[PDB]
Amino acid sequence: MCDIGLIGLAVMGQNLSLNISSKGFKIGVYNRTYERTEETMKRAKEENLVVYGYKTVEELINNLKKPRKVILLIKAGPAVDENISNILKHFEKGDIIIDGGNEWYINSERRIKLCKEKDVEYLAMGVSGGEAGARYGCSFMPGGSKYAYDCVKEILEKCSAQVGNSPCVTYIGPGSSGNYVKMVHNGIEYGDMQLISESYVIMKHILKYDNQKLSEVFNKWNEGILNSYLIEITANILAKKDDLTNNYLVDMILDIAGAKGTGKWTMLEATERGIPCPTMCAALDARNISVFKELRTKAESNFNKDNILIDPNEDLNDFENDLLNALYCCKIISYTQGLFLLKQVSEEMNWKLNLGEIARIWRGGCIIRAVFLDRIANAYKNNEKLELLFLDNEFSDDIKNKLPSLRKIVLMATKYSIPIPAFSASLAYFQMVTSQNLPLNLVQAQRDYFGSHTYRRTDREGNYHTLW
Amino acid sequence: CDIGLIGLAVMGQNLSLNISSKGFKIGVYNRTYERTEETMKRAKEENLVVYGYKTVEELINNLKKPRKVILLIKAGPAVDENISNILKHFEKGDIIIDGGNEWYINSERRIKLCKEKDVEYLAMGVSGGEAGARYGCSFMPGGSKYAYDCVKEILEKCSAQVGNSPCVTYIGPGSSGNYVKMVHNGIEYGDMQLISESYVIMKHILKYDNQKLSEVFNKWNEGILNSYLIEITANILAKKDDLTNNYLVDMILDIAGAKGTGKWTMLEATERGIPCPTMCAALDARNISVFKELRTKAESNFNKDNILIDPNEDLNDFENDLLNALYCCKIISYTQGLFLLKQVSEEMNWKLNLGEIARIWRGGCIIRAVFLDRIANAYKNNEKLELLFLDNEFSDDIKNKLPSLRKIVLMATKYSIPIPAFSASLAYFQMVTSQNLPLNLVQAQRDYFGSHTYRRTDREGNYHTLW
Repeated sequence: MCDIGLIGLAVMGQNLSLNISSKGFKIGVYNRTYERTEETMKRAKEENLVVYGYKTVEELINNLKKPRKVILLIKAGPAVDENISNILKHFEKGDIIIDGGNEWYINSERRIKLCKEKDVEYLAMGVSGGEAGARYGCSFMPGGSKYAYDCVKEILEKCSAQVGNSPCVTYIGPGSSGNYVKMVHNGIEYGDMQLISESYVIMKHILKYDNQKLSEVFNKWNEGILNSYLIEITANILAKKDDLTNNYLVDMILDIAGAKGTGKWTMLEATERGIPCPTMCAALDARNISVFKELRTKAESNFNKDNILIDPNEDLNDFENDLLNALYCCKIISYTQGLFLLKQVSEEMNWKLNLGEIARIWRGGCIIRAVFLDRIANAYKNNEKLELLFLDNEFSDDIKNKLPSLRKIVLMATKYSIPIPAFSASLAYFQMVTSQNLPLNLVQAQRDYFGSHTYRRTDREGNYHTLW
Repeated sequence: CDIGLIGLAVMGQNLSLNISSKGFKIGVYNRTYERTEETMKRAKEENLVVYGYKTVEELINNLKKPRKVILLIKAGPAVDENISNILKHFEKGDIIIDGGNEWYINSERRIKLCKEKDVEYLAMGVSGGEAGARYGCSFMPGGSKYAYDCVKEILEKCSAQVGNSPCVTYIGPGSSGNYVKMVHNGIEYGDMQLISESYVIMKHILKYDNQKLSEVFNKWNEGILNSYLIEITANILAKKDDLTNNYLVDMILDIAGAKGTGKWTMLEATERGIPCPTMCAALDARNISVFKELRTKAESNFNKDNILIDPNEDLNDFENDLLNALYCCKIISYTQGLFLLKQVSEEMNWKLNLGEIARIWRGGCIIRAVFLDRIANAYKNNEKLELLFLDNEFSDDIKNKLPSLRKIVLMATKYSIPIPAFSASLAYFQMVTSQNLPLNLVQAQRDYFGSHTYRRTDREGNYHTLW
């Protein structure tokens, strides 16, 4: 009998089947269409690995050992519920359903409760790493049934990314906390990608760096404090040559990058729960504005943007490293908004997430994997109740040392009419969070004028209204 | 009686006084009759006759056919199963108009539920507070044109009338009326944020005292920034406290949460993929202010040095650069607001006429301005206008006044003054007007780690690369 079952063989579950078999476990498999079930065992016997193939979902359910554990990697839709309903027919008490797809967390909380209304235990697990992380080591974020995580952890611990000793797996928490963490993960991924793209345009359009020089600076930044998966791949991307022309491949890609849904979700949670995430607002704005490509062409023909002529006595020494410090400053700020949202929702949902180990599971396999997340993990284990992360003593010293660089990057781009909303929002976010008095006294005074919303006073309690 | 009104609350109270002032007669009902009692007291004070009722059954039958009922009770489960209960006494051809500020999707359920009984439903957003009630509202009725047809004249003569042309229009089908009202206050949230950032730029860079600030705002209200918010801001900043020796605005605690209204339009922007950065900054400022005891702890750790401005900093004409900068951000703010309206109008197939929407906003609103009459002039000149600052009127204003926006952002950034709405407004403009954006690197990244296909400059088809 098999140890684990896996429904849904895309480019993501296939390689997870190979990983599970590569680590001493052997897996059962089912797909709606059987050509991909055909292709998977093809690659299994190629790599000298055994994977059992099945045509109906019933034969594989009966070919697992109790408690039966099944993983789903099918796309979000009614298909998730037609699989889960039909798995429930054959499943009995104590059996485990593990959803690995990126699903809206409210959907999971609904399905955890329907499935335990049959005492079928549900594990909503977010997976990150793509199809490289699948095959060799991803970042697992399982949440929901603590019982189900305990019976399957051993499969996850040896199939995840190993940072030294540490497997990139941890019990996230109860309910749909697994999808919420993974959702916040791609929110921080969207912001990291936007900040990198804005650093790319500062060097190319102010220091007027060619595409290879940009690849070197990213290969030099990747050697450092911002050593990350995304920074290293930009160095590779910027150096890549097209095979149809003699140009760099990135320069021939049309600048339309829409939102694929997941990352969009984090801004909805931010808005409705009242937790600001400005770095992510700029990231979604950049993606959404790019979609109107033929409106932006008409707009530029009316508002022609001139080539960037830099002042001859503008000083640009250390600007490459000021952008270094600025980018690192904006990443500290970007994670601060993400983890503050996680912390707050953790308290409202009563999940009591451990952000120290969430940072530690994210050190490998995922898209945002960086040495930076080891500083975060060490920060929260030093202070387990830290709300904002740059309030940590080391991080606060990093902000105070590198914030002038962020000011000068925003100043230089502002003067030369280069838009970097993520950089501007990140420094705007810091200046408002760290200010005791904000101009919302005038707003509260305005609302009382026309709407009688009442206001509160500095020196006394109670709500007051005045005829101005 | 000509019209009945079943939930007046504190707001329909004042609506009855106006409706009777112009030759019509109103029936009235409240859940609790202490307020229907109070309504007639003010009715006979102002010398008009208004009918009061205690049960819902007696009031429905006292109007001429087809009987039309208005509801102005707050959003909740009470309104929607009430709609099960109003359906009880109403028959076909009756007109039900919801005037409460309601989520447009919540309405869309009831228009189609009511058309399942051949009772046509009008989701109408009302603005003006209860001053708009007595003297003039901004009516935004949408849904069934037939249902708008029986109440049309009642709205035309009871709204805020700019001369003779009424601030009422058939907005469109479905819940289009509520969506206009929602997007309207979205621009209201952004206008307040842009003004509040102008207030702190003058206070902390030019060291303007509250009286100098009131004069500049009263001097902006005389010019291109003639608006209701600019005029009341001049009054607010000049008002003196009677409890202490300070200005009243300086003794108000800086915590201003969102009451729902502005929060909703940002949800639509995110879910439909229409960027509204000016509105994003407005909600960010409000949401950050609620963490007042976190902002105090953060400031103690990040001591802020006093704003010591360079003695050789040039600040002459800075007051006029901020005028043009603030005006630039208003054009940009409305551009995102009307673009969202334009986009949702075609996604919902409402075929809204934003020229008439802008003209509906000439009276009654918090956002009243002569500025939006020029907006109406833009759409009347080009009904297919995509973005509003691409119009020739605004484009020449933008091209003349955008340099002022650059130096305002530069000066605040230099002295660490946070102006998220100003920074977003100038970022939004530079990207909307850029043919090539750095999102080619993003598409290359997604194809790298996620194997998402991409499109090319010079050719069709979807491509994937082994990088």
